[PDB]
Amino acid sequence: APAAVDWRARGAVTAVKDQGQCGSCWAFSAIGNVECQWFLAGHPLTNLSEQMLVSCDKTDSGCSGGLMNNAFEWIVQENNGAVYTEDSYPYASGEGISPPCTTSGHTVGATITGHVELPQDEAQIAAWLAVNGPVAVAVDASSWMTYTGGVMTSCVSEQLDHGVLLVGYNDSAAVPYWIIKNSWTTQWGEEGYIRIAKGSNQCLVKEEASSAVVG
Ligand SMILES: O=C(N[C@@H](Cc1ccccc1)C(=O)N[C@@H](CCc1ccccc1)C(=O)CO)OCc1cccnc1
Repeated sequence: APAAVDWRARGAVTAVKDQGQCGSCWAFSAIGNVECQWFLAGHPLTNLSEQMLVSCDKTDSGCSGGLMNNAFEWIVQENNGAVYTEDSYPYASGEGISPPCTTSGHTVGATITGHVELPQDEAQIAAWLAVNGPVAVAVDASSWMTYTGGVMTSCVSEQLDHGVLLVGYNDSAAVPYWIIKNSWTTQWGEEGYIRIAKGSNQCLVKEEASSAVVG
């Protein structure tokens, strides 16, 4: 694999978002992955709808949580592969409730054909990301309320509870690290991003890695 990758500098990553009071991290993780995969398939970088998932994917639980792999399966099985534009289905859950699903009045921004579940191995995840792009992952975020910048050490690694997006890595740094897009505004972390140490399963980062497939 390359020594380092950062998709943020290569036109593939949209702006950092704010999930607000809703437990919708799973939707921000899945949609951020689709946005990146859609661009890397040769389509324009398009802002896509988390609200579509939060309100309409009834195989997940709205502001009470969900699984990125359930979301990817719902898009293909129940929604004809479609992911709506943000502009046409804007985020409406910042107060902490999921409003009722709207089943018309939206425009398709992207489509997916399926998804892949990656091995529980940090080097194998990095190799896949270097070629195919950003990867949805779950982490234990319980220590992330102390993060201020730099490469975090000693992440509490007990129980997966938070969905986020791997956008790069650097194996050549003094301490090798992952680069992760969070959904807690740009005032948090490094303009909304966090770096964690790579190679010791920090925050359980290797355990539930997956990606949509755009054909
Ligand atoms: O809790 C979650 N998912 C987690 C993320 C996750 C993804 C993959 C592996 C492990 C963790 C999730 O969505 N977390 C939510 C919080 C969910 C929550 C809300 C109220 C009280 C307790 C917890 C987030 O916003 C993460 O920041 O899903 C429960 C679920 C499972 C299947 C169907 N519906 C819900």
